[PDB]
Amino acid sequence: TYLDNLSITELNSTPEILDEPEVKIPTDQEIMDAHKIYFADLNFNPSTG
Amino acid sequence: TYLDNLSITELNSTPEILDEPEVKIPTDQEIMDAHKIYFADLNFNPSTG
Repeated sequence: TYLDNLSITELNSTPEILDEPEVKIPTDQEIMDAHKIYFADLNFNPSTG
Repeated sequence: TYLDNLSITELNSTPEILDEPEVKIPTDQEIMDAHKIYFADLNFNPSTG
């Protein structure tokens, strides 16, 4: 076999993906339980313990 | 049916003047833990526990 006429041409614009608004927000749900310090607020009632 | 002597009297002298109504007083030395019911008097301080 032999062939003679060859061509490469451009036709369309392919859709290329731009969806990145800094996609990460570092939650890291282990340290949500890292508070461990708390303060109580009471009110005394007389004639009671 | 013949009884030649019989009577009633008044007996108003009442002998409420009596003996000693006081038995020998106890000391209760064995279990004077008979009062384990108690109440505590306390106060409360604000801004702390």
